[PDB]
Amino acid sequence: AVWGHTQLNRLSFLETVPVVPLRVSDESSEDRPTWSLPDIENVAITHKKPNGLVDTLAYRSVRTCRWLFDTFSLYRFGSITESKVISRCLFLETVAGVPGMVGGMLRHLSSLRYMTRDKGWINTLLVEAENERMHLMTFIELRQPGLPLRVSIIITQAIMYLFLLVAYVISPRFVHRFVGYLEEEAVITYTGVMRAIDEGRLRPTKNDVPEVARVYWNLSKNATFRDLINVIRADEAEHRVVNHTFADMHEKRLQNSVNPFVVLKKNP
Amino acid sequence: AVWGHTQLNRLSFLETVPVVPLRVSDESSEDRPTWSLPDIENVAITHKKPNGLVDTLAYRSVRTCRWLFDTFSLYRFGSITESKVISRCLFLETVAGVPGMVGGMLRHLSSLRYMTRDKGWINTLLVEAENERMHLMTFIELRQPGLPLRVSIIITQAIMYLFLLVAYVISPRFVHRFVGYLEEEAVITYTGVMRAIDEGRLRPTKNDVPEVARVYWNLSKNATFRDLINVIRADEAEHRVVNHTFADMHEKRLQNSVNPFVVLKKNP
Ligand SMILES: Cc1cc(O)ccc1C(=O)OCCCCCCCCCCCCCC[PH](c1ccccc1)(c1ccccc1)c1ccccn1
Ligand SMILES: [Fe+3]
Ligand SMILES: [Fe+3]
Ligand SMILES: [O-]
Ligand SMILES: [O-]
Repeated sequence: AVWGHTQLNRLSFLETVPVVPLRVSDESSEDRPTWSLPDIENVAITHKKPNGLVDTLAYRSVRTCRWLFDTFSLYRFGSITESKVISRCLFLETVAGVPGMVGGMLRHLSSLRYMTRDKGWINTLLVEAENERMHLMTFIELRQPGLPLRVSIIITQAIMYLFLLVAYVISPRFVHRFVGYLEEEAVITYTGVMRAIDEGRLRPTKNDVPEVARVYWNLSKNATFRDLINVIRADEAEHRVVNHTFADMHEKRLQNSVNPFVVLKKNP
Repeated sequence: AVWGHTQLNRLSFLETVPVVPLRVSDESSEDRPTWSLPDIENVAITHKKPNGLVDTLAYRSVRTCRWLFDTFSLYRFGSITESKVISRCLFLETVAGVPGMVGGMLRHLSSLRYMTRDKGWINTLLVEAENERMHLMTFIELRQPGLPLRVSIIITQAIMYLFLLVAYVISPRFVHRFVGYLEEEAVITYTGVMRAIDEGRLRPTKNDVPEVARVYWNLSKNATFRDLINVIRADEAEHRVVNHTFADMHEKRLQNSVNPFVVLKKNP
């Protein structure tokens, strides 16, 4: 390590900015999903029974939202394509990148002012927030969108930021649960797509899988489009449980407990 | 670890929170400091020049905040003591947590809304916000603060949070400059403290170091109160440069250029 007091005693490294590479492995934190595709081949669709008015409210937000989206996206009118898959999935990660961020931060500030230990919830919500971004940079590559969709993103994030921000204030049981179902709805989408290839109801023409994604998911150089999905969907299922476990931890007043999943990924 | 479809497919993990241990490592990301004590020994006090109004103004805004906070915290009143110091820093780290955070959280939303690579900023600031939050997490473990101080912290937090937030949106350079110029003082103060220990005016009793500190900073189980202030001094010296470096890039219409520390920390 050549990181020390000489470098710390400097005023700037603006000097050095025109001689440092744009390496696509510096995009993310050194904190990557490590899957294996035979195994994540068998991620299944699930569903969690709603307990109270909150899990119910959550569920209705998330079904009502879908219906509307499916109709304003025109998505289930006529056949499928690769346009509409990528489009839905690009738009939607813009919104997906947020919750974990407004939650991640809230736990941060909440720690700081009460000077209480966070027992590991923050980073997970932060490294989610990154993940779902990373899906969006990946989807950036396969298809760039016209102004129309670039706008809808802005005005939507504007809205979805705020809502989340104040829901996560009031009942971050509402919000951790609300995510839970959004991941359940997604982990469908991404199977239905993995089952579309299989058969031949859709022709992947991006069997050059983006560089960004290759380094991010550590896929071998000959990965297909399906191979992308399967690792996105696995990540999407990780949150499905994690934000349901978190919504459950709230239900029974365990917001101050240790985030199980820091141990459940390192283990004995 | 064993983290595959079978966990992903099991619905919640509420069941397991009574059986997960509370391991001090897990409080923080794995993305920690890694100093060498005699290297960091020669962390030195530096003062970068203001360029424009923005730089000069941000620099006044720190010196006014130091003049205020010192007199009003009675700090300027005779002899250095161990406890008025831990009180000092404890407070300061509860704010030092915030701007690293709003920084990541604002660049992140931009990334998702304009669909663009971040190129390694988001994560470098987010660890800064964690590093300070960890300083805190150590400091609190040296002294519990009283309600009059628990109360000042919770008021501060909002006034700052919403300061940093509107000032970020407005002018990130101003912030980064402001934080550069804040963290200069961070270095002044912690150096001087070690100038009290090496010497005599301070003869501290907390020469146990809390275990949040030792796993986070990788120190021996026989590290001193000097040593701990010295890595913190290091940590703060890291933060000092980066934010002056960031503001500078922002000054030189270079916002979206790769963050140049993702190499200067990594290059093998
Ligand atoms: C809160 C606190 C104060 C101290 O002096 C010391 C420690 C703590 C503390 O809990 O440490 C912070 C731990 C990190 C998480 C931040 C939690 C602090 C805010 C919530 C504490 C109250 C318990 C949740 C009641 P919230 C709730 C949400 C989910 C599950 C259960 C309860 C609620 C319920 C019914 C009616 C109205 C509100 C709620 C209210 C306010 C903000 C967020 N959520
Ligand atoms: Fe997603
Ligand atoms: Fe998702
Ligand atoms: O998704
Ligand atoms: O600080």
